[PDB]
Amino acid sequence: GSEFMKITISGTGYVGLSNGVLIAQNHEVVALDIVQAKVDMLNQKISPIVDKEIQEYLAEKPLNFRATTDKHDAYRNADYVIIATPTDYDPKTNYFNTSTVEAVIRDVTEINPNAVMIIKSTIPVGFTRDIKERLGIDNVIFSPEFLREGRALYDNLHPSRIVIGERSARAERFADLLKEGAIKQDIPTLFTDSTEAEAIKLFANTYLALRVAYFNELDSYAESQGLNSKQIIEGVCLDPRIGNHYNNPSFGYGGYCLPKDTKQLLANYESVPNNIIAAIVDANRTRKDFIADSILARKPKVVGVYRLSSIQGIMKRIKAKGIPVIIYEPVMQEDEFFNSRVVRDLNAFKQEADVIISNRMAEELADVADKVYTRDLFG
Amino acid sequence: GSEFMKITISGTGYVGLSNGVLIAQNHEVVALDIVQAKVDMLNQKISPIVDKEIQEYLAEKPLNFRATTDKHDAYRNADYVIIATPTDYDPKTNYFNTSTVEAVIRDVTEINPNAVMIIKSTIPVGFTRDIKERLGIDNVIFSPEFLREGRALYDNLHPSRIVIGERSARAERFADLLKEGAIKQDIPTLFTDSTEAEAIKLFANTYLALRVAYFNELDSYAESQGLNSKQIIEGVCLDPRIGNHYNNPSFGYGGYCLPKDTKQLLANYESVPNNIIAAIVDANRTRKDFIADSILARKPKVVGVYRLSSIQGIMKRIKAKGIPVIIYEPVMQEDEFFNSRVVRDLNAFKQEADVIISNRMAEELADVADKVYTRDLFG
Repeated sequence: GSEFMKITISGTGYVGLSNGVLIAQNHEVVALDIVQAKVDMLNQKISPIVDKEIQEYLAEKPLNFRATTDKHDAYRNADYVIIATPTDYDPKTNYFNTSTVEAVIRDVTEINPNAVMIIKSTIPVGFTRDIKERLGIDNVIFSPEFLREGRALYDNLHPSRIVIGERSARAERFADLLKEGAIKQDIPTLFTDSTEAEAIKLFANTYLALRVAYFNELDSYAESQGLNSKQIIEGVCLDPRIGNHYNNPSFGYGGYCLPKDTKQLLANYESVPNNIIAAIVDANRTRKDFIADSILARKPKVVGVYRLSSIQGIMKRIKAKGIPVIIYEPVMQEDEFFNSRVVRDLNAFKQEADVIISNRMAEELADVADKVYTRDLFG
Repeated sequence: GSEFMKITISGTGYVGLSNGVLIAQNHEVVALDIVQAKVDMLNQKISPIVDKEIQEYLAEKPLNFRATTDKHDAYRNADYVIIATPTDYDPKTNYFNTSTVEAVIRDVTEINPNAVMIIKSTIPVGFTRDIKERLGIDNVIFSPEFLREGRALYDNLHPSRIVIGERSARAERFADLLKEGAIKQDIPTLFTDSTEAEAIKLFANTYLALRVAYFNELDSYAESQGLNSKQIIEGVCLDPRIGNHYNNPSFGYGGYCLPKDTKQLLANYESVPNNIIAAIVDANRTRKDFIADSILARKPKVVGVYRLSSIQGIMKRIKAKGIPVIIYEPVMQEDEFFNSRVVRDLNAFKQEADVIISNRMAEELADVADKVYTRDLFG
């Protein structure tokens, strides 16, 4: 009887907490965290992370939810344990650090070997099949998370889809828990085998990077041929097989996931003949070179950056010519960024900057649009 | 008064005829063709091409439509002349043959210099701006056609969008004629400058080839890693920013347009730094090598092809090893195809073929599925 289940969350970042609040609406949830201070705020119904819906739900809804720093208390009697501890992939060494996930698997296997673990942390392709065989256990299943930090609970209440990397009754029972707490009805739900589930996000994220890189190359062509990029892009994207989003020219795809995931996938293609996977990584370098070359042809003595991640690679190329960069970014409280000077006064910024670069056009820049370079079209 | 206009169509293939029938529903249309026999069937309301809606409209609706082999009769007093004569791009020489279009432009400029010409034939990027300057004329505008042969009138009655490569009142007046005859309401309509309009289809078609090549590389990876490709693809495509069509693995993108358009665009990128555009062309060669290598590892003495265009590149690679290929394709009335033997008997085909390859799985192949190799998932 799923109605009487206990679900434990191990890791209280946005993924763990989102899943915990979602499920606690209808079931008993216990969140384990190593930091006593976070357990205290949670038990006082205060969210330790910035997320509107999570704070609203914890303070205003009757959730059968509590936290603890105690492992035995957290895991015992758990039907499912959702693992959402920190992990990190480093492209330079091709090293994926999964130590927090393996430590949790260790603890649960010792404390409650009957619990079914659902890993939501990001792990390498093949991780789950491998750890099951290494430890001689079977109670571990991977399920990707498609949440955006800052709208994590919102995304679990309105998910694109639910994917559980096991084809069985207990996987179907866990998918039911996720849909029961959701606001969206009829959520597409897919059951796959293990390694296939772990590859979905890399292929999905790499496709998005590909799309951005493609529209960026279309933009490189338009600039070099003196054409209106927006006219071409809008005409192309009115084809419904292509669609009209994720098509805004930029200085390169960036953010915390695409650069790393594209490289992670390329590393997984080590012995698979391919041209597109490798080109998606190379394309971003080529685009930043093009953007930097276009700015440098203007012969600036100083380049100003209006607001602050691909623009960092543009800064790097400019500073390699001995050209200083000044930055205007109020959100930044630092004195410098990658050694370059943050300027608080906006009117001095416009005066000194021979070329102002930005991933978005802006109202205040109108007066100096003649020296503003942005390829943004739809921001 | 658009209500009293005359529109002439020069070229009666599916694009010319589709536009002519569409417009003749509300206006006077005259179709010029050089072949007297086609003018006769048209005047007898018989369609010279295979297209259900065109034949239905010509035989059953009261269209103010007639044909003629006479140029003076066709062009005089025309407000617009739609040019839809044959053109062809050859990737090997990078030669785009636009002679039929230039001959029409010549004739109209002589016979009725006030007519506004709308080119619907496919032409090279920059063609219209160039011909206007070369001839010292201004009455030529390009508008892409997004029609599928066989559903050409259907596609003009339900278009994805309308793009006219001129931003002016007379371009808006011509777009109105296309929407007036359409069944679909609210058709997205975009007015661009000339060269931008001519680039839309190359970029759109190349994006589709890119998408097919990407899912094909995902499939290469799945096969080589022993994974279920459908599980990964369905999980990826449930992301609404990616969507779920144009994602069926194959032996390579093919057809009459993608192979040529990808190469045509790559040629246009001669002096523009890029990695994706070039990789889209290379990716197809790499995919066919992978597919052929997978078939050859099975050590077939004879490879059978079940139904018949990327599979042609697979045939080529197989025959290069001295391995004969036999083909089962009823639609083909030829004795051979690229020198290989067409077999009419289906049961002999299954007996001789050590490996049966096909871009689609089939009912009759169930009994020999153990030796059938197709990467199709959604056909």
